[PDB]
Amino acid sequence: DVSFRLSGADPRSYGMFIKDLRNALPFREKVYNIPLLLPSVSGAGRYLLMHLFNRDGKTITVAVDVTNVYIMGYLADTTSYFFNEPAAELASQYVFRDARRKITLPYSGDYERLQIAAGKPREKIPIGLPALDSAISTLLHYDSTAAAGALLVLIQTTAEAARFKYIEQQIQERAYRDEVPSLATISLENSWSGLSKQIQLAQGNNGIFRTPIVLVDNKGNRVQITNVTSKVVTSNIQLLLNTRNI
Ligand SMILES: Nc1ncnc2c([C@@H]3O[C@H](CO)[C@@H](O)[C@H]3O)n[nH]c12
Repeated sequence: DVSFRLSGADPRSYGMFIKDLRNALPFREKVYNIPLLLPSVSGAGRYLLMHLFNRDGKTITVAVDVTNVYIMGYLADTTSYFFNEPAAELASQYVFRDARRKITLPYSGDYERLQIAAGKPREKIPIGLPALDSAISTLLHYDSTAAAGALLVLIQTTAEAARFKYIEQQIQERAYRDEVPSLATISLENSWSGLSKQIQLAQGNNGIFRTPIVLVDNKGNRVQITNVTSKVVTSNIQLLLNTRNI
């Protein structure tokens, strides 16, 4: 299990938690030196448990599917909450079996539903380590609108920071003050699947992408990734999604 404690978290310890998280996921191969996430796992072993403590030391356990880094739901002392989606219902079979109550959130765990539910698009929700602490605290007592907002912060500061070193760096910049995510990071978040596929499709095409992944990222708008020498490949993306899951 990976843990993090916001109390006395500087940028180093976050980075260290994020390295752990990355490290708890299994992969067999590395494609172009990036870990290729297994195409599937079976059992409770498909699920990684994150223990997250806020500043007062209250904790939620979050459950992450290790095949795609997808947050399934979590446990707040005796209650578990899962998303309203099939994978999340399957997960419920293997995790938090000892909770005294199981609530299904009114929404699935994808961004479009979570933003709708929360009233703000991702671009207008501050993220940082102070936000995450807030987010943890919200989650500790049920409010389905407040949770949509915290879950949006929660996904971005754990799962998306695992996937991309850039985003893990943004959050380090925000260890003591929150700030809305950059276009660059909304773009990276959305393109993980596209990127993942093309990096794999480039083995046996000479590191060349069959289709070029255009990021807004940091060319202000409209960058285009076309082969694997690009920095988003060489230095940014940290975890690959298996093409069996795309
Ligand atoms: N509940 C969740 N937990 C982790 N990641 C996601 C995502 C991510 O949004 C992007 C797909 O368009 C991709 O990174 C998918 O992994 N949406 N919801 C998520």
